[PDB]
Amino acid sequence: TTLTARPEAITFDPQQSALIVVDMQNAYATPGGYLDLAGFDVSTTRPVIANIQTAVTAARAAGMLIIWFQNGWDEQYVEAGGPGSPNFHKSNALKTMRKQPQLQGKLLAKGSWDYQLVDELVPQPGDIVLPKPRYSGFFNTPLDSILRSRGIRHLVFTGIATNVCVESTLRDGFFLEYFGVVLEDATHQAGPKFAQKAALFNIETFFGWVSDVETFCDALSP
Amino acid sequence: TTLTARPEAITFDPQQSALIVVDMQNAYATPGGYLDLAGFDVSTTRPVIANIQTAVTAARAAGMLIIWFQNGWDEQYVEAGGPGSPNFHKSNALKTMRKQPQLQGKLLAKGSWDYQLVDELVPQPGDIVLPKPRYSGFFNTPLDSILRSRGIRHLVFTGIATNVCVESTLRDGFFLEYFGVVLEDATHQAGPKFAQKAALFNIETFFGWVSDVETFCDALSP
Ligand SMILES: NC(=O)NCCC(=O)O
Repeated sequence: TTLTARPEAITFDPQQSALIVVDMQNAYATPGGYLDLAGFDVSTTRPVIANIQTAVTAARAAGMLIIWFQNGWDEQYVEAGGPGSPNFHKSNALKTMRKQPQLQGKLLAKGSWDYQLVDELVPQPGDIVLPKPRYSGFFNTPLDSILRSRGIRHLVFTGIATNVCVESTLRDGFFLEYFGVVLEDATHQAGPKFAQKAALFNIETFFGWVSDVETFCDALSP
Repeated sequence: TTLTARPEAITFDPQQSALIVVDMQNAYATPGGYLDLAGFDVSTTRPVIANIQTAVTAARAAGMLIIWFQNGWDEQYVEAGGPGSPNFHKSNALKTMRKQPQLQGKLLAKGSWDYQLVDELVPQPGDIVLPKPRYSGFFNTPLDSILRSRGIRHLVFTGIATNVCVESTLRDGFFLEYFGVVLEDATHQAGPKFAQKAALFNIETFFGWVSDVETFCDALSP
């Protein structure tokens, strides 16, 4: 399949490709979730959910593996690292709970509403649902092994946040020799709008390719 | 030692830290080098070079290990990966040489002027000079081993490009549990100025800390 993209069109085989849905949890996409409580704007993520539903339907019907990521930790945050880990000091979820103690245990905690995939996005049999303890899906996980075991070399990225978990996973994919394509209208940034523009610029210019959901779905039709 | 930084000050032991000078080669810093020929603005790097000189002098006097990265490949580009590698398709150096065959074998080529560190920056005995074949200094290199062997947990980053090799190495450092600081006035982006602002925003907000050369040097002065 040829897929129109920036900076140029690319070729991939859907049977040797994977659609990655990054962290489409209430924490990242739903009012009252972690990102909203931490002061990030989540008022614009509703269209992202619908676009991911469309991309997922197309990808699955074309024989692409669907991988869903859930970012987060045990309710006691052992998996987040203690003060000896930079994640303890950088995590805005941990920072939010140190500021608002009534939140403690509620954000990015396995078994919590915050941690669940949003109600609209339901993994199907044959999909893979992967937890991850840090922003990049390629550290501390079996993601690379899962992809290699299926001979997958092309990754189609969707999800939140474009500049954080999405871009980090795509960048690390590039260093592991994966060809990464981000569907720009199926992503949303954490931060001001320039963080979306800059993430896509960095991907298009240095690390991978940028397309969109409709173009992706049209390319998969045959 | 305390280092004033954004979003807050951090503490570290300079003798358990490293100053990383990312890719201060003519390719990235000098008119007529790779980035300039590829269409990126390199006209404002003279203050970056001077500031890196100041930071290196302070770090070495404080007992901090200095690591210099040189990015590039053999002059036949075997190390850049063939058409089976995304690096072959993304590399702007390779793209430039495809358009300009006069430059074939010169950009980012070991032994060449483009690959040499800029004239002003001269590694000293005791420093480590590390070649790397991809943007991130943590993939395909002994960098992690070098740092662990010395018990180093804090990395102070300088160099080019802020949004590419610098940020990628810092992000990967974070995933390997290193505490990363970038000295903003000792870096320069590849792309429009929004790429500098966004790289610093992503680092400060999610991955590490942002400081500057004079603050860094004053922290080491005791
Ligand atoms: N911004 C940047 O690091 N470009 C280098 C990419 C290449 O190796 O061609």
